[PDB]
Amino acid sequence: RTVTSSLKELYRTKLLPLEEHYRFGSFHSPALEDADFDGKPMVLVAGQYSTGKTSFIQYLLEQEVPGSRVGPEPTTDCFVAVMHGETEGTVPGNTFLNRFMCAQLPNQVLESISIIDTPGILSRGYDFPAVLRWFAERVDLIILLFDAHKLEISDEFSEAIGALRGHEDKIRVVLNKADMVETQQLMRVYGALMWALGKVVGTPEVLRVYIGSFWSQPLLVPDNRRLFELEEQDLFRDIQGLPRHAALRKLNDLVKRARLVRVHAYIISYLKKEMPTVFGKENKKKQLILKLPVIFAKIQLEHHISPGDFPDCQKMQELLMAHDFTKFHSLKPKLLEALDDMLAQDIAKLMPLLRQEELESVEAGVAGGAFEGTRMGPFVEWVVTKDKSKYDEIFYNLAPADGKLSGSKAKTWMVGTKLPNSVLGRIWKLSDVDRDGMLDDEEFALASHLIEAKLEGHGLPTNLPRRLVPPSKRRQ
Amino acid sequence: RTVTSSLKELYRTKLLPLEEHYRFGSFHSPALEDADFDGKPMVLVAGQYSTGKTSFIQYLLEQEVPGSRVGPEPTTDCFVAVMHGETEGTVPGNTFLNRFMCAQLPNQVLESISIIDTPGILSRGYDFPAVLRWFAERVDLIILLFDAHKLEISDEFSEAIGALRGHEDKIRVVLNKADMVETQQLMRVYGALMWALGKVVGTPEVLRVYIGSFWSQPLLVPDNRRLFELEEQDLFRDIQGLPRHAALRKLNDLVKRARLVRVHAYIISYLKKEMPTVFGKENKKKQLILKLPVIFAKIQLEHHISPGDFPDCQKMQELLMAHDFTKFHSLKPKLLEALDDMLAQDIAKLMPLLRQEELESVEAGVAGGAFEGTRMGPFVEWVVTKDKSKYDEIFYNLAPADGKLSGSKAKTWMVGTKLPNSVLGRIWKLSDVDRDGMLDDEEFALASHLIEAKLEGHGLPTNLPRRLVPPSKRRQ
Ligand SMILES: Nc1ncnc2c1ncn2[C@@H]1O[C@H](COP(=O)(O)OP(=O)(O)NP(=O)(O)O)[C@@H](O)[C@H]1O
Ligand SMILES: Nc1ncnc2c1ncn2[C@@H]1O[C@H](COP(=O)(O)OP(=O)(O)NP(=O)(O)O)[C@@H](O)[C@H]1O
Ligand SMILES: [Ca+2]
Ligand SMILES: [Ca+2]
Ligand SMILES: [Mg+2]
Ligand SMILES: [Mg+2]
Repeated sequence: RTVTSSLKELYRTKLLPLEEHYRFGSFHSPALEDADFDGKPMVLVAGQYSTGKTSFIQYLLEQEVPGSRVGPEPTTDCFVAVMHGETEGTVPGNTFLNRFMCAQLPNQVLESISIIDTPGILSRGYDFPAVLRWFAERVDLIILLFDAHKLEISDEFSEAIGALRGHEDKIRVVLNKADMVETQQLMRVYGALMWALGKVVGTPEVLRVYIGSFWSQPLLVPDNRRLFELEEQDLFRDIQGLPRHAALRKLNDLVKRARLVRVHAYIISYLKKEMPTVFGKENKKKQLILKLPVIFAKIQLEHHISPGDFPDCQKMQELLMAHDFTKFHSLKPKLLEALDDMLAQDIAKLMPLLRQEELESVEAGVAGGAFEGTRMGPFVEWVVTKDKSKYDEIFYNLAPADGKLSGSKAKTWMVGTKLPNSVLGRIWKLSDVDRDGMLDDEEFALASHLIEAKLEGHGLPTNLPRRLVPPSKRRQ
Repeated sequence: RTVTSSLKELYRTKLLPLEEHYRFGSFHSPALEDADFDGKPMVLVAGQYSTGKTSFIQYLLEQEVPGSRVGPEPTTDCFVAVMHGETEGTVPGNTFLNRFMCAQLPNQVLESISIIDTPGILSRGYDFPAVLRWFAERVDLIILLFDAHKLEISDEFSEAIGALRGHEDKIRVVLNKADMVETQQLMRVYGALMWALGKVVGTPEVLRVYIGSFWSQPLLVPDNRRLFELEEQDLFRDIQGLPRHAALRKLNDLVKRARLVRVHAYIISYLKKEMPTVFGKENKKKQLILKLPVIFAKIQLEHHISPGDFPDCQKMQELLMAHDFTKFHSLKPKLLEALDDMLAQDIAKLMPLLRQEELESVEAGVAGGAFEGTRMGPFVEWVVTKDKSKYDEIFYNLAPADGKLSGSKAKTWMVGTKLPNSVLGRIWKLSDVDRDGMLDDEEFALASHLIEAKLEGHGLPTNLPRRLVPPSKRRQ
């Protein structure tokens, strides 16, 4: 009596019949079970060799994976479905599953979701893309890893991303080990990545990248850790927030499928309606698949669907090559109508019910692993105008240019204050506000203030706060 | 007797004749003067409204521009050639120059180079792109500004970048005012920019962006200033290093032009060779321009040039529309040969002479403005193993889980040390190395060490250095 229930009935009564009639199962997807309506949300981790997928998961679980280890040059070569289970251990599952393993372990995260770990994308066994597309159809989130340490986008990869088409909304691109590269360089890599991806996925809507280094190791180059913890938090929120709304992603994928189904129905229908009854069959067919892009196109001319909805002409050509046309069924306006109406109105009403559900129970939310909150720790006019005239007395007794004291002179004086170099350098950096290399009266008074401050026994700030900036400070 | 000299003669004797014969001047570019061989290198600053072009220049010169002011909503509407001169002031210059102004001022930077400032690209007066292309042909560097504060890539802009085609090597993309946006957001914008640009310019080679805020104002959000000063330094080196090698960029642009010339020569030649002597002229022409892409293409079939070398078919169609075919000249293998040979062998020998020149005088280098060096300022096993057993005594007297002390307990103890919260929080952050939220024995000993340290009267580090990381530290 819930919403996924409603989705399921909608499917069974409105979609399934059309799929079965135009034999969707032998072209794109087999019919769905209850298992893909009533099962734990999956996240998929993909990327090329040594990008840290396994590490990433290890890190999400803050626990080691029974079957999967981690190493320098490529180690594991198959799909590991990291999922819940009462015992620690493993179990290895026309179709081929010997390239498929299953790991189980008592762990809350695995209560909330399950994480399927993939083989590394090469920088000739199966139809990797095809499987990525199958998962893409089924899965809740797709994590793509790039490592800022060895930026590479292989052909195979861009084929994979080609295969994730229509599901970009499920993609989280994470740029890993950003902590093992000097920052400028990071900028360089990030830039390259987004350029590349930009050209590759081709959508006008930009993918979010999460910048960090997903492992409990110390940070190599630490001067960016704020950003890393932040990005990590964002992604974690995104993952942790999955169980709360699977209904929505389900609904949505149902819509997408629907659209594809409708398209293909039209395709077969038209082919069948083009076929001659008894003789000529052969070449009317071969030619008919010679004229496929014409078909798709015209069908767009007179039906209103998006280039986004159509399958691949050539693959569809392979398969169409495999089928018998005379056996195809004809256009059936009834079932179609059922469809159009379904999505339109029925999904219309499911929306409101959905919202009402989308404020129900955060209990479903993913519980501690790398998610636990205790992991962040248990903890969390102008002042110199009084001494100005004095400072000025000094400053002007130091013979400045035209209001600006040379850097060298400033230094000799400063070092004259018998303070250690380091402190002084920091003070300089703090005081040279327009940062030209000299010190004018105000900047100088500031410097002096800071020197006195340190003399009293005061840690210096690391960034000059507004209240200390000479009043020629900043518009707002 | 120098290299630009040699270039000039090469041009005059090997290129000019071909241009003049196939009337290059009435299609792409007029013939060159000595003035574009013997003149001060230009840099061009472009971008859309309020991106800070004028500010950028102001900042490069560390001086205000006589004619050009700066404001909130769009202010200046023309081209300002900021160039050297003995007096401060201005002077306003079929062609139209009333959209052109000239400013002069005594200033070293203006001794080394001149900077042409442009109107803001709208987010119907002239052929903006065309002029950007003319400058692109002539100019040494092209600065494109985007502001991290209002990321927008207008149609007009992408038309401009479309117009910079073939000269991307001269492009420095700078993302301005990066200091007025929180860092994550910066990442977001940068990402967007590179995605967009990626899709727009279309080359497999990625453009460098320089991230900063080019003005002497204080920094809004300061926690990225290292990067900003760094990027600034890189760009400055790039600009400052121009006079040192104009010969190279000249040579190179000469090559590029050559290639274009050759192409177009072929085009006209073929058209003329297709034209019928006395009658039929009319439609053989109109049709001949109906079949232009066919021409270009076949000419690639049988001549070996790159899609990179060909003009725009449609524009060439407008102009071809303007010309008389019977007046065109025929293919002249001689002049062409002269060309091919020129670039090939002659440029071959110019290279070595060039290198010898490219180690001659850095004196030409741009002198102080924002370039002066004095602007950066006048300034620039494990230790706890001894007290370990003691610390451990405490740690284990605190009843930890299985080697890990809960965060709350750790806190009560720490706060027990009667240190201020802030310090303690910092210490925590420093000590929780695997950053899970508890403290194991080593991490705890570290914490203790740090606490004692602060008690003695010691500033805390801001980043735990390797020598202090418990020996389970980091692979290398
Ligand atoms: N965040 C990180 N920063 C730096 N190094 C890392 C990080 N994560 C993992 N590594 C190291 O980089 C390598 C990648 O390890 P791994 O986690 O196996 O990647 P992977 O994607 O599982 N490789 P594969 O499964 O063979 O495609 C290992 O040697 C790790 O020790
Ligand atoms: N680095 C910076 N950070 C923040 N704000 C800036 C920066 N540079 C300039 N501004 C402000 O942003 C606006 C842009 O000023 P301006 O230098 O005139 O840009 P512009 O590109 O010359 N505009 P236009 O010539 O009309 O296209 C002005 O109000 C400046 O005060
Ligand atoms: Ca100063
Ligand atoms: Ca810890
Ligand atoms: Mg692995
Ligand atoms: Mg301006």
